[PDB]
Amino acid sequence: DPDTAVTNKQSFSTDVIYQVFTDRFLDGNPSNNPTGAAYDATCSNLKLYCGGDWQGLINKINDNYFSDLGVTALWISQPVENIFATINYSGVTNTAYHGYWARDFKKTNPYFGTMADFQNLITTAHAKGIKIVIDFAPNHTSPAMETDTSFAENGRLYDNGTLVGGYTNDTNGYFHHNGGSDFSSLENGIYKNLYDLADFNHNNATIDKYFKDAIKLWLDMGVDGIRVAAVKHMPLGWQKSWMSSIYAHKPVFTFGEWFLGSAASDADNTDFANKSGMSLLDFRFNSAVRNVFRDNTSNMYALDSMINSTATDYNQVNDQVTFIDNHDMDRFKTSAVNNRRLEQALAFTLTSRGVPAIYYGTEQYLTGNGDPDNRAKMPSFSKSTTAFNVISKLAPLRKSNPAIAYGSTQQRWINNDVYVYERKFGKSVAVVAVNRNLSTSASITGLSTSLPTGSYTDVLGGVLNGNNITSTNGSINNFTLAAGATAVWQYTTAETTPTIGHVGPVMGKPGNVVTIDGRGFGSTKGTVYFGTTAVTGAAITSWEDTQIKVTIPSVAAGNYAVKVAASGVNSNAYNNFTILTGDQVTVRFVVNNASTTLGQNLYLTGNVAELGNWSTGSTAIGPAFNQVIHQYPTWYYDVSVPAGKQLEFKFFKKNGSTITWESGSNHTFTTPASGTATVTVNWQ
Ligand SMILES: OC[C@H]1O[C@H](O[C@H]2[C@H](O)[C@@H](O)[C@H](O)O[C@@H]2CO)[C@H](O)[C@@H](O)[C@@H]1O
Ligand SMILES: OC[C@H]1O[C@H](O[C@H]2[C@H](O)[C@@H](O)[C@H](O)O[C@@H]2CO)[C@H](O)[C@@H](O)[C@@H]1O
Ligand SMILES: OC[C@H]1O[C@H](O)[C@H](O)[C@@H](O)[C@@H]1O
Ligand SMILES: [Ca+2]
Ligand SMILES: [Ca+2]
Repeated sequence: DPDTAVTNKQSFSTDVIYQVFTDRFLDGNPSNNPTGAAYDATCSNLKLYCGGDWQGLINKINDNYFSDLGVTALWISQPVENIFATINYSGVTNTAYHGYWARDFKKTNPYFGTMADFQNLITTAHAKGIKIVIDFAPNHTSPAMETDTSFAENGRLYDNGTLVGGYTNDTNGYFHHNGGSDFSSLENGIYKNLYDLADFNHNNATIDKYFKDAIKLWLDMGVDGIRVAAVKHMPLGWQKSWMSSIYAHKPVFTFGEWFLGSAASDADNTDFANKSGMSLLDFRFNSAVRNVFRDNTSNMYALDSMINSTATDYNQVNDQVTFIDNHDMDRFKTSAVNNRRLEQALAFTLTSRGVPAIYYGTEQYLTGNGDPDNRAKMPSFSKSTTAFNVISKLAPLRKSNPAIAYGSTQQRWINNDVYVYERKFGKSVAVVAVNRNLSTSASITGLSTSLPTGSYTDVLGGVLNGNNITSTNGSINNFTLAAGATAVWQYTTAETTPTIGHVGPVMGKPGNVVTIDGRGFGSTKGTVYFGTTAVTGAAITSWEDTQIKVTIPSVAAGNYAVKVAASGVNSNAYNNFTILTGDQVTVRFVVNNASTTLGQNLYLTGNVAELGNWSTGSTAIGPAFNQVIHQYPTWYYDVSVPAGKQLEFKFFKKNGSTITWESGSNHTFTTPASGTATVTVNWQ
């Protein structure tokens, strides 16, 4: 299958995601609707169910609404069973319509549908070439009050009907009872409750085993991707460990929600993206896009700078999910924002790097500020709006032009209001010009591109006032970019040299199968390179021009570059591919008496790649925590680490340059065969 098929659960670069709140889209089945205070047919009280379901989704798939719009994947509300109780917040009745207050991850929300409906949705979606991505929130159950079991459902958790435990009288410690996060530190938001949501204690082996089993079920149902909710609030170590379990079973594209409030780089965010095993929603791309297109608080340079900085910060920037709005923020469209601005923003998003996601209703210009107004019912299924048109013209390009899907980005011309960027990959090119000025046009002279000699036509057909151009060996002739104009020009050709577009996942242990997508691989099974190790033969489970599935070899745990040698020609190296020691388990390391100096931090390192292999640099573990679960001078940290292996490890203090290690011999511990563990040591 090509990189381009719906069969490609490992890569969404060629896809366009449509984010839909199941409840607010379409009620294909009224029989499954809630009753009483929980239901509102007019869908005027946005905190109540409105009946949207999977059958509604199925219906629109079948009448090609999505196929005509161009979207190739659907991201839906968390499918699991939620609390049935209603919650009264300062007089207002709230329901679990959003799907985020789960009570049983082994079952479906019956208001959405049944196992059969779900299986029917996956099949119908696949028959039309639409991948299905599910929201999943392993961070918590639902709102709960420790001192009041009657509020909501006391955050109870059921394992397929069977009660596992509630927040009150939690003798086994399935949850954290450290109060609620004040968001003052990273440690704080991880070990304390997100709002009033009962917080899971993933160090509890039952909870760790519940989530592995739970996700395994949905992957088996055929899901093609996962949106992990609130990744900033669970320990990276547990999630990494969970990610490898998924990748070892049935690898699917996985991205997570790490909320950022600006285009600015965040060290914790970058680390996560680069070390967890999953990618992230790009809140940095979102701020710059909104700042420039919607709010007018920044200009074209800001946009360009965000393109350059994120590409520098993330190991795989192409794995980041972009968007112009979502259910946790004001709809892009507002009274002061014009339609052309919304349309230009989509055009930018759809031709830029990453995996584009469109919040439902954008094409209908849906308005709505805040929660839940930004979660209004899908008002129309019109295929006439320009917004709708722009998406149907551009979306397919991610499929047809590999430069959009896998290419690099380069500025070709710019100023306060104008931005002309270029996407390239092999001989294929795509050039985009955006003039955000709604009242005045710009004379563009001296524009150079990679477009071979020839005259080009706007791929938008001029719907966004685009013009056609002429290149003379990349030299574009002077032209005027009309007001509020945006034109897309492109050039595509067959690649003749093996060239890697994407590898996914980019983490795994020996035995796992990874997918390498690109061009020019040829149809004659060659050799795949993991660093210096050449993988040939039956290990390469498939080999075609745009996709190779290959088994990760038994080489030392570490960082590698993937190269594909096709017919004697070696391709480009796809860097930072992480090979693990083997299966993971999550171990909490605790150290007593590690007192420090103003600005000194505690780290950890040991004899396995997962512990940094005695490194004190960016591969060491830390800085350790010292506030919630354990207080200074006791530090602790959850680390994904190989299973049933004997590790040697030592802690070290580091402020600036000076590294001070623990004296004595290394500490030792033999990690468990499965699940989780805790090992406490005293600073030597
Ligand atoms: O009950 C608190 C809030 O829970 C949800 O918020 C989600 C948010 O929308 C999602 O993107 C993030 O991943 O997790 C939080 C918590 O589950 C509801 O969507 C909100 O309306 C609630 O207020
Ligand atoms: O760097 C490889 C070795 O790291 C540790 O050795 C430390 C030692 O623990 C500490 O007392 C001394 O001051 O520095 C050395 C070197 O950094 C491990 O203990 C060894 O097993 C490793 O080979
Ligand atoms: O809307 C609720 C939000 O609360 C916090 O900002 C969390 O970081 C985020 O995960 C969640 O979306
Ligand atoms: Ca319904
Ligand atoms: Ca948490």
